[PDB]
Amino acid sequence: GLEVATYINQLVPTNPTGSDLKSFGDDHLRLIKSAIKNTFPNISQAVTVTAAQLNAVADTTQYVKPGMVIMWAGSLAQIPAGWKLCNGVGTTSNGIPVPNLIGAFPWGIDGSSQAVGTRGGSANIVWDGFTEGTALTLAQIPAHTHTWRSRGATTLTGSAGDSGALTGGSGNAANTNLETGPAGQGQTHNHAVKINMPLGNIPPFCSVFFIIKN
Amino acid sequence: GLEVATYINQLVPTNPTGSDLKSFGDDHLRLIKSAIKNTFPNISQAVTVTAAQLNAVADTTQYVKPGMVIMWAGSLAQIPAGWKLCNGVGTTSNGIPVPNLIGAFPWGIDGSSQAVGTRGGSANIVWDGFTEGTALTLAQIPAHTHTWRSRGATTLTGSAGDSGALTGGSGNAANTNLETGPAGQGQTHNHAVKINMPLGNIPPFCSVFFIIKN
Amino acid sequence: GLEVATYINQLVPTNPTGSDLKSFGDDHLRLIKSAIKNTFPNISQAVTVTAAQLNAVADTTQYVKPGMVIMWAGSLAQIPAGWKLCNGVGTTSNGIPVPNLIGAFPWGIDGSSQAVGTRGGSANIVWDGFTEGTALTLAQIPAHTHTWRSRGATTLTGSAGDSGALTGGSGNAANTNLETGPAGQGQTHNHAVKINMPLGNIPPFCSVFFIIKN
Repeated sequence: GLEVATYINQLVPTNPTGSDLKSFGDDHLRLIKSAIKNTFPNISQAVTVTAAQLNAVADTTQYVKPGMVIMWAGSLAQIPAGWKLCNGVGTTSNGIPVPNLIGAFPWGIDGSSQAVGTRGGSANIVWDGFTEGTALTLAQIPAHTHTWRSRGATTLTGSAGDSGALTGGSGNAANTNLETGPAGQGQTHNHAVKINMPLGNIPPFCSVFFIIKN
Repeated sequence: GLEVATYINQLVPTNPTGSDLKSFGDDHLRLIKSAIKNTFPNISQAVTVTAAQLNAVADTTQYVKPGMVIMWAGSLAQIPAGWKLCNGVGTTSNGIPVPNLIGAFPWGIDGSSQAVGTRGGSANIVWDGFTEGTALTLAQIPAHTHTWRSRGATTLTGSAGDSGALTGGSGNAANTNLETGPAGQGQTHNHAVKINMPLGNIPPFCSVFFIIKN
Repeated sequence: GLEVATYINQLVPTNPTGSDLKSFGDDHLRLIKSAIKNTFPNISQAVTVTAAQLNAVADTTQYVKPGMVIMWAGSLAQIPAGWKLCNGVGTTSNGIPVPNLIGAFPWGIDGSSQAVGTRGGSANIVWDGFTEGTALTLAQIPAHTHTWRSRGATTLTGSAGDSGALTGGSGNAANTNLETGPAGQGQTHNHAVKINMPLGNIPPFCSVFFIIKN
């Protein structure tokens, strides 16, 4: 007979039976047209895709799920919709907090060594140098000599009966041109280093934005 | 005449010619309905997209290809389907080996300097401290002297006819209160360093997961 | 009446009124078929997706825009179409300049500290070693002594009345076996370091390509 259908899913593929009257046939035609106009109200051009391509839409693994992060080479004004700069401020659509990547690096973690989004390391933390002593040899000292000057007006008691003793009374120190044998030459005394070096050395980098999909 | 079609592609646009019998017209109607019901069996609501949007599905360059890798800001449990953690184990669908990114950084390469996925650099390789000696000056030595002591009971052979010589035999060393000239005062001696420092320094980073699309 | 329609959007859902002639009805049928054949020229199999999935195509937040950059684990030959190596050469389709990531690291910037694509830091900048001096103690000297050698034929003017002075003129240097008191033994003198160390120590990394979506 005749049925009420708004969308194509409600069409009855056997309704206009052979015994039905022709006076309703016109209505049937109208009905069919109506159905199409209620299912594709905006289609006006040719749809050239095939059935396989249309069925491929159902796959969702292709589509980018919320929560991924990317680095952005464009300006901040042209940031794509649904992506927020990874400033560490705010949460995503599902509530995951935005990580902070400003002036940092992506350090691959297993989720157990560090908490996700943890910021660590620095280019300049603390600095201190420290050597250690050198076992000096006799030649470590320079080619130095000790001048021999007898204190005051020294009168050495060397005669027949008294042993030779440089008995020097206080007074004008008689600087004789007497010298003692030089010792040492000023050789090389070497040390090791136990420097404190948390000063980080930044390798070559590039400056790019960081945006996480909302 | 009349045709039999399973899908809309087999509909004949000129079949019900003006010379055909009217008793077949009903059949035609049924046929049309059947065709639609076999081509869109799951469509029940309005489809508001336009032809251009539907034709855009054929474009695949925007679709993300297998083997792409990304940083994931969520937990390991909430990893999106089609992605595997960057543990360096296994291969992709097309056979690309999985690189290991745990505890590493993304080092941009041109494919000629290093092989893709190669792990280089380390936070601790080796260390050695090594200064060198200083060309010491005469004042490098501290304020030190050498006391004048005579070995044994040293007696000078100083008389009228014998040259004064402190000819001292073995005996009790009588140390007289004589002191030689001081040499030096202990000035500053500087060294340079030839340190061996491959011990890597960790710059600022952030802790995130890494997953590659299967 | 009868209308001229090429696509489904031009169909009049109320055209075949009840007062129209039967002789035109056949034409109506043809028209409908033609419309469908002109709207889906390539559909030849069942389309099992639902209305909601087709409607979801209109969303573009699901679509990765031109401009962002990704890192790639595959070979250079198998780079996906529409992606060009981030060699710093050229611009995108919308005009975003290509950053250079060869031998670089991703440095997150807020758009004010640095411009996009800025490169800094190096693996080998400069190196200088520099210790400092230490105030040497009196014990810093090694176990060294100075011999008491008398210049020339040294004779003391020691008589009964004349002060004993080792008045030694030039001549044969008479070396008496007299040794002055040794001082020091060469103990530990310690310093610090003020090394100039910008040579980059690259932390552990991995080698991955960098490609920008054109």
